[PDB]
Amino acid sequence: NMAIIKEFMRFKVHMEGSVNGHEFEIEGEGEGRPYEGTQTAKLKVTKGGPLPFAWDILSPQFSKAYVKHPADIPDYLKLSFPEGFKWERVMNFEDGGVVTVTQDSSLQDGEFIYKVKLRGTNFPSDGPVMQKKTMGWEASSERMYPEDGALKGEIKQRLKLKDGGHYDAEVKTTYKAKKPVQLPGAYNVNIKLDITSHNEDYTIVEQYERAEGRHST
Repeated sequence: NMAIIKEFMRFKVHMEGSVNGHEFEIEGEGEGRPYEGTQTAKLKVTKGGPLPFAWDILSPQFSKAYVKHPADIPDYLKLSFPEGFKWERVMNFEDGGVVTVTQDSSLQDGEFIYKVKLRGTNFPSDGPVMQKKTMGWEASSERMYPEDGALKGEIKQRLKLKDGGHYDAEVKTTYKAKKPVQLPGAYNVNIKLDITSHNEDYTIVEQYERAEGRHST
């Protein structure tokens, strides 16, 4: 609760990843306002840089403790701490690309620690991911609902393309507290993720994310 999740909180993130067999590691630190639903992340590619694919397929893997929730929606993921939560995500891209992500979130020495494993497969070589033709995510609405003692989220996520139009991903995430905590009912999280800066080859990236829970009913 509010004792251990403070109004300003830092995080450290490590990602081990493969996309179409290209292995990489990313280390990052972030900060934000967990009750205000805002955070920034500073990522560095530490291995396998420069990435031969669009940064944008990684950007949504770098923090669900920082969602602003109405007082009457139980904040399942904040309540999970200090033990924290795991999440497993599947992203089905419209051209057959697949991203599966597993993530451990915990709290150590007053900081969130994120460990991400990512596998991207079956991106066509002439597709917008491997040709780096993407231009950031549209604002998303994640449909949250409880199921089988976890919180599920579903998103129709849209990547803007440099030449116009959109590249669609269907996303399902299971978020599971490491201890039993109160699950909410159905509700929506409005998410906007921006790349605020990057160097020419995306080995250094800053992101900013606003996420706000809203009532469905």
